[PDB]
Amino acid sequence: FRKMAFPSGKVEGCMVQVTCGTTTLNGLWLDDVVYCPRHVICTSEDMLNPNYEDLLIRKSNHNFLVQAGNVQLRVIGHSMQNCVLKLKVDTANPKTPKYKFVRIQPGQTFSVLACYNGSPSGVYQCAMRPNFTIKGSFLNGSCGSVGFNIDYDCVSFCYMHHMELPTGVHAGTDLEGNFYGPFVDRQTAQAAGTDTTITVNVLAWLYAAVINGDRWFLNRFTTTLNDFNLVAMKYNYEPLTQDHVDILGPLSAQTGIAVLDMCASLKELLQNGMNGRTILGSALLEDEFTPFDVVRQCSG
Amino acid sequence: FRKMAFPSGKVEGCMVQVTCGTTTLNGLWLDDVVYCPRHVICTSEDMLNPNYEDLLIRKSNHNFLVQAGNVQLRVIGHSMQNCVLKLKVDTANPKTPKYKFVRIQPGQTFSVLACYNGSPSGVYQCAMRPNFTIKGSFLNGSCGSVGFNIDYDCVSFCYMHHMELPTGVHAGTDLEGNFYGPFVDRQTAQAAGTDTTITVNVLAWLYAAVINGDRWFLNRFTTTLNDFNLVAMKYNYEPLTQDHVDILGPLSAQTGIAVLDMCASLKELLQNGMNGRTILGSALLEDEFTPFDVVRQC
Ligand SMILES: *[C@@H](O)[C@H](C[C@@H]1CCNC1=O)NC(=O)[C@H](CC(C)C)NC(=O)OCC(C)(C)Oc1ccc(F)cc1
Repeated sequence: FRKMAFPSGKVEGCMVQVTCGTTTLNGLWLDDVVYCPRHVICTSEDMLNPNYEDLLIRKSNHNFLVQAGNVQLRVIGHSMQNCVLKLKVDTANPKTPKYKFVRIQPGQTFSVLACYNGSPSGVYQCAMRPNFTIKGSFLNGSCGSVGFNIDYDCVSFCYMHHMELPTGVHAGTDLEGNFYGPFVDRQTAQAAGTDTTITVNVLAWLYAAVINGDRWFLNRFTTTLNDFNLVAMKYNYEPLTQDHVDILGPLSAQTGIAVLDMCASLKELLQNGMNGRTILGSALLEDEFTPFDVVRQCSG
Repeated sequence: FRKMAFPSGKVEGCMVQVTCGTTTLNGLWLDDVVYCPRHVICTSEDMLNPNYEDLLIRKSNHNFLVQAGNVQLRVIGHSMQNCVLKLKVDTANPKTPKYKFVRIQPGQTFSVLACYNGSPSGVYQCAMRPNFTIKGSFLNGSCGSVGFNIDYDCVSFCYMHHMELPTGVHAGTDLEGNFYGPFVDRQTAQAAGTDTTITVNVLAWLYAAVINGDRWFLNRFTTTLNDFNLVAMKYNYEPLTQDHVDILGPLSAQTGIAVLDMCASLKELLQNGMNGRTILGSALLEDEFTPFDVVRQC
């Protein structure tokens, strides 16, 4: 198994650059609106505790330089929605895909199109950690790069990049501008919650192992969801939700292994360790493949 | 540190579907030519010992169905170049990027756009193994998916997918239709030569781990180039050349760790192991990042 990103072309066709003064970051051009992080209006002096509302009142449409490549897009309105700026432009993007804005849950994966100056540089798969950070590869100038999933013709945008935390992990918002996690767009001291292991994804991984014939860890027992959750927390695993149980449905049906029976197998692995054994050729349990990722690869 | 693929849009706009009889795979549509694996012209009974020139002379332009989305492209000509079929169509692709065809060297990396029925499905980074296989993720119908690198505006196509081996690794050709490795496009179980580990890439990745503040594997020892290479060969690592040392200069400068010092750290890891420890998340030494890959992402 490997991290596989979605093809990025439908998102590449939406990337632009947005500049205020000397600050350039990326924006997302859909129909006649460009979405970008509101901290584009900050000077270095405003970043420690910006008054975004006061900073925005000082701005006019003609202060925003929006470019697709070297071609300027004229701004005809502006507004702030939580931590994102929305710039109305006079041209509808002809490459606008079918799209929606979604707010994902921890554990869910998405593709990131890393961009600098409106130009895409790379694409890679990210997992939203339970502490609402991602382990991106984001340099200066990457803000406004987005994360997405593609289903049929439809791009679901779920992430827009805003900042790096002291530990090197990354934080951002959904496309309505609401941060994931307890972070704020100020250049202040912020730390992530201690991270935990994404249980639903480990279970997906165990299902993948079973599909591929590697099933030594299956046992004759079961558990309740509550009993499993109380044990899992003692090993720094996330508790399962009802939604987690539901999204394991398809893999449970494909293997005939009830979700709670797999939980009992995982509980035994946590309590007894691997005893020098491997699963899918690894003594480490993987937690960045979702149930959908596993189906995406195993079955095509 | 993240494996990062090139943005795939310039290649997505070239993918089409090619069908012959009951066989469907992907093709690459550049200007007015579609490139695809020639085994699309095979049936079940053909796959075992296909005399491709014989099978092809018995085909007409009209036996080839090419679809770009919902639109059928009329084939007005065909030819074979090694293991690739070239179908001339009456329409030019306006989305054809600036491109070239290159043959890559073992140890080099590229992005794969995996496709099914002419539709892009996923993108990921691969390395050409020293034994000329690739560790891909390819399923039924993935043939004709391509691998590529992008430099500025220019797409360098280096790989077209043809087959899976019994071990689960993959084999294919350059865009001139010559296989990488000793493989043949017949429906037989084929083994590769013994694989080895790409040493210059492991060193690049260790330098990456250091840059990201991870240096538990470092040491004060050093080694000569020849003595390192003796140990490498013993562990089925590829030789490290002076060109490789030179190529690693920038990473050496940035971290202030001489290449041969990092060679001494790798030698220790080979002889002793990781003793449970991990490097950049991995229990294993990673060898599919090139020096250029590490830099580009730093
Ligand atoms: C694309 O047409 C397809 C891609 C394969 C399918 C699954 N994963 C892939 O990468 N190519 C082939 O199926 C290829 C066609 C030949 C004409 C070159 N053959 C192939 O990949 O065979 C797979 C294999 C596992 C080797 O199956 C076996 C065939 C014969 C045997 F004796 C034993 C196994």
